[PDB]
Amino acid sequence: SVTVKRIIDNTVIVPKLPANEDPVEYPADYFRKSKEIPLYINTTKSLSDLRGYVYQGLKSGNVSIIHVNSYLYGALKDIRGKLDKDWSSFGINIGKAGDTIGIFDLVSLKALDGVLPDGVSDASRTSADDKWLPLYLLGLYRVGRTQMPEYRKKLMDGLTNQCKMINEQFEPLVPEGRDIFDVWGNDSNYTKIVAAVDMFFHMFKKHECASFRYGTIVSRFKDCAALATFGHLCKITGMSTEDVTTWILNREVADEMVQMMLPGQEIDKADSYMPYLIDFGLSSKSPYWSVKNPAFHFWGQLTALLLRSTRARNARQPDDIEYTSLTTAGLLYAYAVGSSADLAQQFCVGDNKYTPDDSTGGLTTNAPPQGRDVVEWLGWFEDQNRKPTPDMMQYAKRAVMSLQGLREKTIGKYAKSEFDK
Amino acid sequence: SVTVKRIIDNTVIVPKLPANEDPVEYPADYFRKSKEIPLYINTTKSLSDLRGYVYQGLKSGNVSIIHVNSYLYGALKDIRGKLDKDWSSFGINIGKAGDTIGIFDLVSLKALDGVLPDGVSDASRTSADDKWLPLYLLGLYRVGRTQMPEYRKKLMDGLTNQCKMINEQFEPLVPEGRDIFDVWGNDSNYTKIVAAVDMFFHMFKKHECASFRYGTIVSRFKDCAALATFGHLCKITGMSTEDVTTWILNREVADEMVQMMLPGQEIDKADSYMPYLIDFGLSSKSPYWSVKNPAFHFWGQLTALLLRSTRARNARQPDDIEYTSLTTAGLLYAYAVGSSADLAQQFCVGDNKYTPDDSTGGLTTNAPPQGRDVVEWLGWFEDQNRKPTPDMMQYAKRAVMSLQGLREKTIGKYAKSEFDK
Amino acid sequence: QPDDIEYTSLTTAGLLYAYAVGSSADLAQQFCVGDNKYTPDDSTGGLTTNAPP
Repeated sequence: SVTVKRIIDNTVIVPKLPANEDPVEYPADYFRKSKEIPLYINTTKSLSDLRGYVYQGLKSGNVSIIHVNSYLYGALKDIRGKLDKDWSSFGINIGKAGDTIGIFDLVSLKALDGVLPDGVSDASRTSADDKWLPLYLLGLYRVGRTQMPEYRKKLMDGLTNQCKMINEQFEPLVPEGRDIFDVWGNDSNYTKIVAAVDMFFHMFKKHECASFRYGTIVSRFKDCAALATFGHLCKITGMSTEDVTTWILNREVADEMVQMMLPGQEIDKADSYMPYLIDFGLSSKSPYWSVKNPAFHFWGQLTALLLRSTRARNARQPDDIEYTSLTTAGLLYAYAVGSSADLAQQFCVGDNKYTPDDSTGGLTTNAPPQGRDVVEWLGWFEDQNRKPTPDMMQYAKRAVMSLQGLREKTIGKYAKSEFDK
Repeated sequence: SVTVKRIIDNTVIVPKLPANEDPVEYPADYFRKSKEIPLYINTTKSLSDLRGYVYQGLKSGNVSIIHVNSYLYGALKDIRGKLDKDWSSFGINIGKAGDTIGIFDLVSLKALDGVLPDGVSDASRTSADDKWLPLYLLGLYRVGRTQMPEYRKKLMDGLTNQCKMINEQFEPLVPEGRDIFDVWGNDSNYTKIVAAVDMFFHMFKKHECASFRYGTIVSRFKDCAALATFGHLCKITGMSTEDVTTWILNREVADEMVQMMLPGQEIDKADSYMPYLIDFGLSSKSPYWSVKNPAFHFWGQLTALLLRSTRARNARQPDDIEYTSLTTAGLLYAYAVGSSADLAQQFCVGDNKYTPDDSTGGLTTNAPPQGRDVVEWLGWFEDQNRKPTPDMMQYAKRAVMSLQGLREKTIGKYAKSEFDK
Repeated sequence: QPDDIEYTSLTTAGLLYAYAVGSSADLAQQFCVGDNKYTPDDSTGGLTTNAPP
């Protein structure tokens, strides 16, 4: 399986690929080399002075991100919370049981020389800072990282959360307004504050200032789509993680699952730095990136869609994967779940249904297994000469037909194109 | 089969064809003649004067390409990184382990011309220099290499990178101001700087100025589609590079496969000169060019399309090849992969699916083989009188019948015209 | 399309030839890994009679 030759000549030929190896970065590796998350923010100035730069800056659509970050650090500086138990993530002792700390558990550093942005300021601005303005700024990050006209849907979210505080005020321009949010995400330090806010209030959910977390929720598990897909697949099939894993039927998907489930990364932990590995700067290429798990993304979503999911309808269709093989496996899994409903009873009145009697091949040797055991189904499928039965094709036909208005380059579109013949 | 006579006259006719000698040039051959790459930056005017020439030149009608190249040299002159290991390529030592090296560690010379085109300048420009302007100038290579109204996306996202420091700025004219950089890709010095940038930052992926690649990326593997086509065919089928090679069933494809696999061309190397063999001017006719491998291009893409690829849809259809024979070969390969899904158990909990030692191939007289073994399928195919079966023709039909919006002279349009009449 | 030629006779010839290469792909193995397919076992068509070469 190494030496190839052309038959007519009998000469060795070595098959070669351009080969691009770009590896993932686990969160634990960051803290192997550094014990702090640096936040570069130009201090100086004053809360009242920075409030004027921002308030006026937003109204004109030219405010500096440096000013925004400086204001955000000032207004959120005094917010504190008391810990019931010790708080530790990747060896960092954030706090003990008893004592208090603020939102900035990470170590802050001070930015460069004189500020290039010179002016645009409101002199007489009231101390209504902490209340509503930081909510607004952090809320623009969420409105920022959408591209479809769902803007107005999520931009009203912000306004509604600000209305719970004071008078109704919309600040940016209509067409040009969108442009001054897109860069904000691309700022490393704005991005960190967002993640720090989200993490802090995830610990303190019952805190009064928990409303800040509305624009910043979209930071938790950013680029960790692979972990959500695994979760959704458990819920839609109703099988535990263990069982779902035994139903992986392709090598590429198995590789991706072991990459996903590397131990010591605090994935199932309640309050970890992990969910913000991209925003905190712990990773540049996430192991839970959906593009870094192409086969599992396709297999997971395609199976879930055939089991009547709505999330999978619009999921991206990856390139450079085994379309044909991954579908067959995905279809077989979906057919096994959808056929085998197995509905035991849960409540009774002295009158029970004894069930573990009579379970064999109902339609002679043609009948499918009664349950969801992958070994049973592999046996049955290999009896079917390893090609989908006219019943299985009809099952998927029904799962995709009567699906309406599908996007280009999509799981849904693929699925309907493939099965709705 | 050498001599040809006409039966009526017994005379000899000698069939002749016009010579067709346009031989491919390999990256290894260049460094056997010369041990350097000549880059001609004209004068050393001054960074300040040059910055003024291009800022205005861009903003108005046109700027001189000389002025761009001169400025681009000056703007990228001081950028450097430090390497962990030795960086060598085709017998050239760029730097031993631990050196600090610049972008132009690739031999600079001076152009013999008198700088006459010098007109139109903005003396006011200062700090807004290396930060973004070289990126803008580099970007226009990527934007200019498209003729389809897709450059709207490419210019739009080109601006996003500039916004990641100031001050939104769109500089050239919208309609006529597109052709001014459509010529840049034909200046052998400009394309060399582009390749120099991309090769430098492909090594130093962690540099601050790594964003300068959002433009120069289309230089890497330019006219090396034949290598990508092969890799894409591996990833879509799920077969190894060796196994794909064994599924070549045409002679013309083999010659092309032999062509692109020559022992010492640094194909599978991390950071080489090879990918930039056109833009560095190492070759005037690449061996990995789509056009120079017409049969493999056709066969390879067609097989992918039938295996549900979306990239293959719009791939160009070459002239002057065995269409009928290549298509049967491609149909057979695609069919064998689709009918025989990989499907094996990956994880277990004590309960294993045993399967080995199964002899009978489905049916007594004529039945499709269980694996992906070429010889097993060739023997099976001769038993069908070498004429594609109804199920095979149906397999090809289903995969092409749902394709919408197919462009002229593409392989996708061809496929649907043959398998979905 | 030229005129003053024999359309009918040239057509048959053109189709016979195109049919001969279309229905006969002549696929053959090119590369191997210690496992070779030999084509020439027994040369006879599909149907006992009138099965094309």
